[PDB]
Amino acid sequence: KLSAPLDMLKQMNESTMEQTKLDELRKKMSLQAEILNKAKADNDMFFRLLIELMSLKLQGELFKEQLSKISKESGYDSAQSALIQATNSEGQSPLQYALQKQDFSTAKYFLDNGAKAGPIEKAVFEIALDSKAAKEFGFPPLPPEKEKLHPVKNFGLVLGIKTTSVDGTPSQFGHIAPTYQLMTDSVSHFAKSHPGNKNFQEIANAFQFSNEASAFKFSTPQRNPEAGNDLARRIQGGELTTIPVSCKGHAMGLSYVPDGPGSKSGYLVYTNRGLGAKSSEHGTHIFRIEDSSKITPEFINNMTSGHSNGASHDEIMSQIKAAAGNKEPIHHIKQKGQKNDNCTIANSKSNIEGILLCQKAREVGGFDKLTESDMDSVKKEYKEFTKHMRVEKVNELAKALKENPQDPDLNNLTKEYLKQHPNADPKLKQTLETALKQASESS
Ligand SMILES: [Cl-]
Repeated sequence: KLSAPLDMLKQMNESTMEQTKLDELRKKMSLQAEILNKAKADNDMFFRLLIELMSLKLQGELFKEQLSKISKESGYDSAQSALIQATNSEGQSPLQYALQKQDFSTAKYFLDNGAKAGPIEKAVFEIALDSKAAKEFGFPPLPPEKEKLHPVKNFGLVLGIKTTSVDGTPSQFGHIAPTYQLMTDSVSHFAKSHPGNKNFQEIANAFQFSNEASAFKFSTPQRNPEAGNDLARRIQGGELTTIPVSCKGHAMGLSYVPDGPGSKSGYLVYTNRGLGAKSSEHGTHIFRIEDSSKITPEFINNMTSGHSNGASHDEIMSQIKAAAGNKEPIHHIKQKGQKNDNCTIANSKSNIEGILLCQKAREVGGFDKLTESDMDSVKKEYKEFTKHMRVEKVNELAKALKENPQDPDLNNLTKEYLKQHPNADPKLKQTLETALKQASESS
C-alpha cells in the first residue's frame, strides 16, 4: 500500500540524531553493560546471527523474538543495546547494513527495536533510496534539490576530510552522478593544464565519453541500454574506455585500456579499496584481455546499473571475472583501504594508476617488459596527478572560505583538514591557515 514507506520515512526522521548524541547514548549503554559485569559483547558473532536471521525472512513477532534471542546470545543486554552498539568489521551499524543491502523491511524492524539514525545511516539511506528496490517498496523519488554535491562532500571526498555539516550531512557517501562529474572535471583540468601529457589526454577523453554516455541521475544511469552499446563499441574500436561500476551502496573502479587503435586486445583494470574486498586485495587489479568481445553491452549496462538493480558485490565481481575469461590478474597495485564510505572518488581515482600502468606497459611493448624505472615513473606520474587535484581543491576551499568567511561548514572543513592532515605539504597548510585567520578578521 502506502503505509509501509510513509511509516519508514517517519520513523527514520524521528530516530535521527547528531553524531555526538548517538556516541553519548552508546557510552551510556556501555556504562550499563559494565555495571552489569556480564559476558562481553561479540559484534562479529552478532552480525553472523543477524545475517542468518534476516535470511529466514520472518514476520514481525518472530523477527523481534529472534532478534532479542540472538542479541542475548552475543552478550548484549537487549536487542536495543545491540542495535545501538554493534558494528561489523566494515564499521556499519545493523541499520546501516540493512539500508545498504536495500533491505527496507529489515531496517524498519530495526527501527521498531530501537535502532537510531546517525548521519551515516541517513546518508546510506539517501543513497539506497535511488534504487529499483526503493521504488518497489513505495518510496517517492529523491527531491531534485539533493542532486547537487554538498560542499562538505565536495571537499571531504577529495581532500579526505572527515566531518559533518551543520545540517547533518556527513562528508562520506555520495551519489555517482555528481562525484563522477567531479572526477571527469578533475581529469580534464589536469589534461588542460598539461596538454603535452598524451596519457592524460586519452584519460580525460575516456572520462568525458563515459560521463556523457552513462547519463547518471543520482545513482541510476538514464541511458540503459544505449550507454552499454556506446561503451562496448568504443571498446571494440580500440579506445580507452572507463566503466562506471557499482553494487548495492558501493562504487568501484573499472576501465579498459586497449593495445592500440582498432586492436582487439588490452587490459581490464578493476579497483576496490573498500567494502567487498579483502584487506590484502585492497587496490587495483589488472586483467589481460586478449579478446575484448566478451566485454558485452549487457555487461557494461549491468556494471553501470549495479547499485540501482540491487546487484550484490559478488554478482558484479563474477561478471567482471567472466568478462576477463576467469583468469587471474597479472598485476596488483596495493592501495590503502577505505571504510565507511562508498568510495565514489577513491576507487575511480585509484583506477587511474592502473590505467597509467597499462599505458606504460603498452609503451614498452608488454607487461613482461616493464622495468623498475617504468613502474616508478608511472607511480610518480599518478602522484603528480593526485597532488594537482589536492592543490586545486585546497585553493578552492581557501577561496570559498574568504568569499564566505562566516560559513560554519567552510570554516569547520578548513579546521578539520588542518587538524587531520598535519603532515600535508606546508604551503597548503599555510594557505588554509591564512584563509582561517582572514575568515576571523571579519569580526
Ligand atoms: Cl556480495
